[PDB]
Amino acid sequence: HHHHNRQQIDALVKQMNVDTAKGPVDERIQQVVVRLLGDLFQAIEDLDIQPSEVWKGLEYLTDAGQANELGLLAAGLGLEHYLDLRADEADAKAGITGGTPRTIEGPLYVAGAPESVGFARMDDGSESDKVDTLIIEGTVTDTEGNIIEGAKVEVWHANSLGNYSFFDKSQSDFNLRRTILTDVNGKYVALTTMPVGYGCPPEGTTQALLNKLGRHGNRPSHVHYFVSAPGYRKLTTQFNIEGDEYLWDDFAFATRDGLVATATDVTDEAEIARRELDKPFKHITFNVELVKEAEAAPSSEVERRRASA
Amino acid sequence: HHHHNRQQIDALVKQMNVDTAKGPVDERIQQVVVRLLGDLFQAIEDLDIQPSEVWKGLEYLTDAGQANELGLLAAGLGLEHYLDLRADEADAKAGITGGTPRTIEGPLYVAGAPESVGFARMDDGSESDKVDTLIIEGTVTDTEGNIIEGAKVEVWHANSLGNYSFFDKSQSDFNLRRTILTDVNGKYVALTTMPVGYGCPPEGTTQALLNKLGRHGNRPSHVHYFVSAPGYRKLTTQFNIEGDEYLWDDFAFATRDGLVATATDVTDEAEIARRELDKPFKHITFNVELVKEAEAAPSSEVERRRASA
Ligand SMILES: CCCCCCCC/C=C/CCCCCCCC(=O)O[C@H](COC(=O)CCCCCCCCCCCCCCC)COP(=O)([O-])O[C@@H]1[C@H](O)[C@H](O)[C@@H](O)[C@H](O)[C@H]1O
Ligand SMILES: CCCCCCCC/C=C/CCCCCCCC(=O)O[C@H](COC(=O)CCCCCCCCCCCCCCC)COP(=O)([O-])O[C@@H]1[C@H](O)[C@H](O)[C@@H](O)[C@H](O)[C@H]1O
Ligand SMILES: [Fe+3]
Ligand SMILES: [Fe+3]
Repeated sequence: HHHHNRQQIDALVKQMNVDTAKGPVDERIQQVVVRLLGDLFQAIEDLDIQPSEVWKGLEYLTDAGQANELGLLAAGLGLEHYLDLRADEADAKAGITGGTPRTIEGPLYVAGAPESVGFARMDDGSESDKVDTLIIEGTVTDTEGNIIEGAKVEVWHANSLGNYSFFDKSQSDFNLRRTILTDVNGKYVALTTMPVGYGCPPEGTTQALLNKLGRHGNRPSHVHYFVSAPGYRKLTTQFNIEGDEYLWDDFAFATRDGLVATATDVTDEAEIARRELDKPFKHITFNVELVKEAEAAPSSEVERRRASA
Repeated sequence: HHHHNRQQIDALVKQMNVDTAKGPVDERIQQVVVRLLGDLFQAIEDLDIQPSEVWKGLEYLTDAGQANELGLLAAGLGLEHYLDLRADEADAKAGITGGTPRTIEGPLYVAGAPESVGFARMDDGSESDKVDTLIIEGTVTDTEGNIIEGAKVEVWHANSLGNYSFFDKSQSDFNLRRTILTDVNGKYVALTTMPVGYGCPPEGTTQALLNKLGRHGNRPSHVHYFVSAPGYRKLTTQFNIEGDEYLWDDFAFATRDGLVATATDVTDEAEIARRELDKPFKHITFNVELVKEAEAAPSSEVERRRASA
């Protein structure tokens, strides 16, 4: 089945994509195209991939882009997690230690959420008779415990059905999405509802491929974070909730030590009144430690096309 | 920049995509995913590809699928031509010689065209005052010159502006697309207009990438063919027209010896009348030789998602 060797493949890729160039070329794009196309041709030779199989692959990728699921596919195949493994190794090689650990952004961030200082209520109350109330609170500090005032804490999470606003058009714009600036004591408080885990769209392209791989498409319950402050490295992270069936079996491999929180139960009448609530609730503490920016530090910001509203 | 070696990459890909499998797996899909993902991770290590670059790559692929241009990108990068180079080498290894040579289908075939016996007029006459008339004719035979009656000759080509019907909604359905069954003398005749070459959609995703590579996105004038008959190997081919600026500089690399025809000029009054025309015209002869199907022959049919109307 080997019709071309790697020398012959490299020569053909060069003839088609490099020899044909006239004038200014983007050298990085040229480098990446030449590498990936040569690698594709070699895998076609090694696995004897048939034309019908190549076309099915391209039709799948077309359908995935049309469904806006390529970000989801990157999470599910573990490419998104792999980028984090690389970033962690680059930071170790720089001697960066400390800081709350990073994990994946996922494909569902939306820019433009309501901003407030110290406190936000994240939900619109439309599920109040069908989901538990959750209070999240924490302090943002540097690596020696000094508070950081005015840190931007951005949080987003799913509703009682595992659905996110903006993507789920039945929810109000920005439901369960807020930006909270830490107060004079480095504190943020979010009044919200308990998120549930969820799967991929069952009839979508990501689940179709996972099915062929014998894999589920479920994530455990979590709340996403971006945390940033002047003079500090931006953080992309989450917390997970102890007790979830999928805690250590996330189809996107995002759970890590340091990021699992326990939801405590508050049933005490006095404490409930003090919080201005009328029913028992769940409470999570999630403190965040930020690493100070250094001249030597690799960038911790990621340019990525994100929804906005 | 090397944060993982290939052993470590292979172990991670296996942990994420193979160890997680429960129940029935499609073994071929699993094999291809594991190979391509390991190759991607290795190229990310070797070229130190940054997260922002990965996201830009995925956003490009998303936009390309949304524009329905991934078939066009496969032609332009030379992947489609590479599949033909492989098919030619498999046929040589089988001892298949003879036959009109194959070349690429391209992404613009549409199933359901008008069918007729021996003769078809391909155009609707809407360009008759702005393009030259072309008559194409030929005989379909086996490799020793014996005629084949009832062979299905499917032809499609661009208008005077380089545009194809179905894709260009200004044209009538199936304009310049016909199926002609060879007559009792193995003959087909098509009355049509001269095709012009064309470029990629200038504001589209394929041209955007070609621009970064310093490359043009133009094809020389051509007419596409599928030819099939009971007992014979299906053929995907075209002819090109001598004289085209881009004849040997097709951005999809489709031109080959054996497939370039010369358009002759017919100005003779008697011949024009005999054809029932009123002006000079162009004439192309394109005979087709088909190879008989053998038990040993590799399949020459390609399953691919194609438009229909
Ligand atoms: C880059 C590779 C270039 C391509 C060039 C190489 C590609 C080669 C792949 C060939 C695979 C073997 C084919 C076996 C025969 C197919 C039979 C079949 O059941 O058809 C289909 C099988 O074909 C595939 O889906 C394979 C896609 C894998 C490619 C992406 C993984 C690469 C990893 C990393 C690269 C970076 C990629 C980035 C990662 C983020 C069935 O379909 P589907 O359920 O998976 O999706 C289904 C489906 O196909 C339905 O038709 C659709 O309607 C539905 O919505 C969809 O969900
Ligand atoms: C498979 C790989 C998985 C991905 C994972 C690996 C991907 C890594 C690629 C990184 C490349 C280096 C990035 C450099 C910095 C980017 C700056 C920039 O100008 O941004 C963009 C550069 O990014 C790219 O386009 C690279 C895409 C190459 C991937 C496909 C080739 C792989 C070959 C074979 C694989 C099989 C693939 C199948 C082949 C058929 C500019 O955009 P654009 O003009 O090319 O398209 C533009 C554009 O981007 C506009 O934003 C859009 O609006 C417009 O419509 C579009 O035309
Ligand atoms: Fe999420
Ligand atoms: Fe064409």
